[PDB]
Amino acid sequence: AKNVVLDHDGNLDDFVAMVLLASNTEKVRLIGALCTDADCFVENGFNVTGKIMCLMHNNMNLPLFPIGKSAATAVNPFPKEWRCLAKNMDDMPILNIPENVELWDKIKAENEKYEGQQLLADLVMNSEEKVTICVTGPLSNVAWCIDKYGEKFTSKVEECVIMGGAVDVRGNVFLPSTDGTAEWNIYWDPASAKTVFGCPGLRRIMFSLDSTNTVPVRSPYVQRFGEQTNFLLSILVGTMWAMCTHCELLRDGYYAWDALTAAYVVDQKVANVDPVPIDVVVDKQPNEGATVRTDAENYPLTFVARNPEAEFFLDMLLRSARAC
Amino acid sequence: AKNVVLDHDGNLDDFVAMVLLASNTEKVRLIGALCTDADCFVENGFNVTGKIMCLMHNNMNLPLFPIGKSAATAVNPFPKEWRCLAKNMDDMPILNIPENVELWDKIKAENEKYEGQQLLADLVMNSEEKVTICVTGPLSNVAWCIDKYGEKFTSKVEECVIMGGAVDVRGNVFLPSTDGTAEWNIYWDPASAKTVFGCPGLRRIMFSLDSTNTVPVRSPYVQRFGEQTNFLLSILVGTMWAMCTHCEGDGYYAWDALTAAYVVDQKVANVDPVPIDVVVDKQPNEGATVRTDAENYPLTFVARNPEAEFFLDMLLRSARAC
Ligand SMILES: OC[C@@H]1[C@@H](O)[C@@H](O)CN1Cc1cccc2cccnc12
Ligand SMILES: OC[C@@H]1[C@@H](O)[C@@H](O)CN1Cc1cccc2cccnc12
Ligand SMILES: [Ca+2]
Ligand SMILES: [Ca+2]
Repeated sequence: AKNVVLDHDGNLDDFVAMVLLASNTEKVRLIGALCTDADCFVENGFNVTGKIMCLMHNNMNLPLFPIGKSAATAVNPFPKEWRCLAKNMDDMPILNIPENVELWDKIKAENEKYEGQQLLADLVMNSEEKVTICVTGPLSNVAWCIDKYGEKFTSKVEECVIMGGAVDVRGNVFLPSTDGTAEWNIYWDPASAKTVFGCPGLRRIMFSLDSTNTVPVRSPYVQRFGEQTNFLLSILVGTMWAMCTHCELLRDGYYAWDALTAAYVVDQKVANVDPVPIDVVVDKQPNEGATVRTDAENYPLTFVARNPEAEFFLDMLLRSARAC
Repeated sequence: AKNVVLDHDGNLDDFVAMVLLASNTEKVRLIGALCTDADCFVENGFNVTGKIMCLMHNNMNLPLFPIGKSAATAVNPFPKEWRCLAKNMDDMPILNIPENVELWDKIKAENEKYEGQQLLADLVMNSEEKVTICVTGPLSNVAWCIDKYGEKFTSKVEECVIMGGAVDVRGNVFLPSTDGTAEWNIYWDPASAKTVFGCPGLRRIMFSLDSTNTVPVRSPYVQRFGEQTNFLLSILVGTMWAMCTHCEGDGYYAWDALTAAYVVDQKVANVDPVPIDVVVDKQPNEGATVRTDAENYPLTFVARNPEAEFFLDMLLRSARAC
């Protein structure tokens, strides 16, 4: 098993990613998580992270790990409607079994003292073997680590597997002021994204909308978790996905963005990758936050996922959700 | 037990209402349900109704009953975001257990065949004993039955217990063209509501915002269903309420659940007689329930001072039925 840190922002697929990574102990040793106040309210995202970890700890061989709240602040905040989803999860019966919440109450004081960005730096740099960072929220925390420590940090990173951006497809940031070319995670903090994508000593795997568009969250698949209600993780993952399926009345859509990214960490058969030099628009233009190809000399490459193995991924998630 | 039909529009509390009615078999015999394309997409609301009924049949021996979709159309439709909540429920693991889905698939065609409004008329008029209609969506279906059958329908109704309106508090319909005094269920179809509230020979109990304001859905209580995860209905009820705790006129309350609780046990609230008219003209208070001065106007019993602790305990206990 390789050391993994999950750097997330507490939306529903962030938690599905957490389950995928935590549950696959043969492949992934989850040595820590951090939550960013982006696509969630950080207090809720933090609490749900702990509640999931404690459910799993009490029911399978998952060692406890540190969880930190990131101090990162938004350049462009998410819609408030979307940020509420961690609050809903915090209140779910499946996450509020007394034995699990008793454990969380007991270990919370240790965890709420961590500063998330410093926690990320420390876990990566003090690991004996290299650490893979699965980034499923904005790139603020990795950039912070880069700015503070440079090569002392990046030399200890196995690779960054990042959910973010949109290269040869439309983005998903549709606002009166935007032209729709940007993806949300990058748009939340373009400058941090620019630091990460332009970093010369960092290996990056990028799950942009180019690949994630191929795995929308759809009812017939989600209903399969109903076949598995004896498993706590299937009640958990199925419940989260059920809140993400396409309501027939609506005409933006939900995909397995972060879950696919985590699935790749578990097994790289999930997608092939193409080397692309990725720069980021940081200026306050309609295309702020866009990830664009650059032909600048000596620009570092990023390995952009393509043609993901959707069935393989969907089967992986369903099986992982039977870990307990 | 007394005969009850649930006339609902498929939002989360509509389904909590259904669980309360269905689980309290000592008090309530649920003889049918209707779903209206108001605060849901009716196909989703229909499926969730069936899926809940089938789970409860397999786990607590709840007798199966007809479920019909109403052809009623909106005067003023609900916001689309709010209507999507039944879609989420339709895909919930708890509602998609093979034995329960297999039963639903087996009986779905029979239920698809009903026209919901006619079904409500028939269930009521063909029953040996009188029937209590618990209305948790708009009043379109009760009005349709009144319009078509009149006294032949109303004489078979024990009482209507209705979630709707706002009497001495503001409403919850906040739009550029409104003054905020109307409540959504009435606003969706004011003319139908007027028909119901003005109908003679029909006993009406009214859960307006005056009473329902006392029961906002809040995290501490919701989390208590976590204590009862051995019970399918506690996973079900807890999950639905957990989807409501963030809400922020957008605030979520146990509106329909309190209404159904009263059907189970009238100690949930005392009532006061009020003659209720409904504004139907296209004015800022369109859909408002107001006191009318009309001579010999029929009374409606408006709920007052609900017993919140009693309700909360009832729901936690009902969610242990299976
Ligand atoms: O842009 C995709 C990122 C992913 O990391 C995932 O957590 C959701 N997130 C932002 C996002 C984009 C588009 C639609 C959304 C709807 C609800 C919540 N987040 C959304
Ligand atoms: O006006 C209250 C009625 C109840 O029957 C309940 O099912 C919801 N419904 C409409 C409604 C009103 C106010 C806020 C809401 C938020 C989400 C969904 N419905 C709402
Ligand atoms: Ca995310
Ligand atoms: Ca309703």
